[PDB]
Amino acid sequence: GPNYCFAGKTSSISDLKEVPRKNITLIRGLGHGAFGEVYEGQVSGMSPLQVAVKTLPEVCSEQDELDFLMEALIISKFNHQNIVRCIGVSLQSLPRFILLELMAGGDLKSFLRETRPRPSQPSSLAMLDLLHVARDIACGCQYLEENHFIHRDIAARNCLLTCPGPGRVAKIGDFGMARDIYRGCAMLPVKWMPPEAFMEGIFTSKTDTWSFGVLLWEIFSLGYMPYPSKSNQEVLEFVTSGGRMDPPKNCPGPVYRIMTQCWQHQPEDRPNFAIILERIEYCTQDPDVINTALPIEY
Ligand SMILES: CN1CCN(c2ccc(C(=O)Nc3n[nH]c4ccc(Cc5cc(F)cc(F)c5)cc34)c(NC3CCOCC3)c2)CC1
Repeated sequence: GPNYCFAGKTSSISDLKEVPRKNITLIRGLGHGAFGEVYEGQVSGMSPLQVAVKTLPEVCSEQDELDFLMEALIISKFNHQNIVRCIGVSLQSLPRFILLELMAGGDLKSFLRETRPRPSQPSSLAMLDLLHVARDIACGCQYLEENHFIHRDIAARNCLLTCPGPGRVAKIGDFGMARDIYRGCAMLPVKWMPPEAFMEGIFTSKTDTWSFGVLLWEIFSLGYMPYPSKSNQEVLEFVTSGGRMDPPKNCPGPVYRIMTQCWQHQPEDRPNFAIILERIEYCTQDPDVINTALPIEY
């Protein structure tokens, strides 16, 4: 049985909150992908608690088994409002379950794509909504940084929202990349990686800073793919040459500046998450920033 260490503390399968299987009802499928397989569920104490349920295939390898356990351990040890909570697990029944905080808004990438301003709904999103999401994720990233946990895959695809409408809170919802390393390839998130990451292969919280800058571009572009028209190798060469993305359409200069400082070639020239947060908050208070209209997609 493997042990997991976070914030100087060691835990194992024993420390996970096993919820009796009979207390868990699957309500509906939500979807599947690189994150695994997710359902809406209910937990009763006998008003039940609405949750998300990630499942482990019954037909699976033993590394698969150990992956699932590790994912459970990693999430259960995080304690932050901008990281999805783990309600508990159900590993003593088959198929195995991890019970997570339900995020009714789905993944951030799809939300931004779906909620683009249009002639029919020309004010579905405003700059302040984008800045609030950015702040939400920076806050989760600051927690990770101060706890010396390197995420390694900060991207819109790995972020979730509490709800579609006003008052949505964005949260880090996937830790698969971090789980894999705790245990180059075509699946590597190259377009989110700093130049030194392909090179001497050393990751720091400043490598997360780089990725956060790319996330920021994703947010302000309303969900576009980074480096449009470039392949992984092309991006890699472009980025290490000093090349950087243009601002997303209608991006205020102050917001773009946060991106460009996140993409400084030298790691020590890049802001930590406390500085990123300060800059986002300043942007949030500047009327010329927040009064800037997002583009209408025709
Ligand atoms: C109109 N939209 C239709 C889709 N709808 C939703 C709502 C919720 C989810 C979803 O799985 N939510 C999760 N809640 N908690 C999770 C924990 C964990 C996870 C896993 C996870 C984490 C992450 F960071 C990103 C993900 F995509 C999935 C999810 C939840 C959801 N999931 C989809 C995500 C895209 O792939 C298909 C399913 C969709 C939003 C409304």
